[PDB]
Amino acid sequence: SRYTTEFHELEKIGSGEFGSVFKCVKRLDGCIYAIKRSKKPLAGSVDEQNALREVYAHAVLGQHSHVVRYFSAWAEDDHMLIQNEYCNGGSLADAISENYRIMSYFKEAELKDLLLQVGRGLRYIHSMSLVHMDIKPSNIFISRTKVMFKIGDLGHVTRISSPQVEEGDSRFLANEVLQENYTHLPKADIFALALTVVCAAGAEPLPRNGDQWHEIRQGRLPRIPQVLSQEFTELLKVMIHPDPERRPSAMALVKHSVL
Ligand SMILES: C=CCn1c(=O)c2cnc(Nc3ccc(N4CCN(C)CC4)cc3)nc2n1-c1cccc(C(C)(C)O)n1
Repeated sequence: SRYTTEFHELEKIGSGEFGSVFKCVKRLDGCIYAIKRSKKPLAGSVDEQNALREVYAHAVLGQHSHVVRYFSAWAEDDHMLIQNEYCNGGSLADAISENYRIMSYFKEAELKDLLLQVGRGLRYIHSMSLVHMDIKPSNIFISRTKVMFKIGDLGHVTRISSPQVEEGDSRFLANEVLQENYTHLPKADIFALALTVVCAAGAEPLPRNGDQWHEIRQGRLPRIPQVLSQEFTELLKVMIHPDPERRPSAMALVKHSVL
């Protein structure tokens, strides 16, 4: 077993239907990695393409400061394994939970930094003719040393020129994707990112469906309890515009003075 021989498990850091994720030391270099171990996907199943595309996405994207770095992927004993960098801050979902626990919140300066950093990650992914298609807090990872946000969980990644859309989290999904219009997919990542930042800013849990879900897709920004500058508010708002073409690209996004 490569997993057993090459790596020492330190802590279970994730669990789900796929399998489990462990914080591990690689014995050879002594460094810490996040290693996901998943069962074999069933024949002709969505979980199949998902796990397959994760590795391809990592392969194309390779090393970038705002994308979770891939180190290797292999299979043995009827499981798939992928070895990625370990982000010691967990995900943005974990960070938001910690804020809830201590009743703290991300200030505007921190929200701008989150938006700019993940924005730079998207700009890179989009420049390689790919889209992420599952941006949300739980897929944004955090490295502290101060803080670096890195786009992770690349299982929904697809090409803009031959789009294969697996329906993502309904809470973050732009209306035109639901309508099976895949002609503006990078703008779907932009929509999702805005709502990710809105979650980080202290908004109530986003709706999965219903009237509140539609209000957002009509371009109405969810309520944010803390005071934010008008220019920052207006940027988040145009990022969720009903017309994808009115949403800024990632390139246009990161070139906002406000950030
Ligand atoms: C290789 C698997 C995907 N993945 C990464 O690429 C990755 C990179 N860094 C980390 N760091 C990480 C994650 C979680 C936590 N904590 C979570 C909450 N606990 C209370 C304490 C530990 C502390 C540090 N975690 C990472 N991954 C990870 C870890 C858990 C769950 C998931 C899924 C696949 C659900 O997205 N992914």
